[PDB]
Amino acid sequence: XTPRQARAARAAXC
Ligand SMILES: *Cc1cccc(-c2cccc(C*)c2)c1
Repeated sequence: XTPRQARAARAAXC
């Protein structure tokens, strides 16, 4: 994946 999940993952490095 969702818009949040994708950004959250990006912010973490996943
Ligand atoms: C595509 C996806 C599915 C589940 C969880 C995540 C995710 C979200 C935040 C951080 C990380 C490392 C992974 C992504």
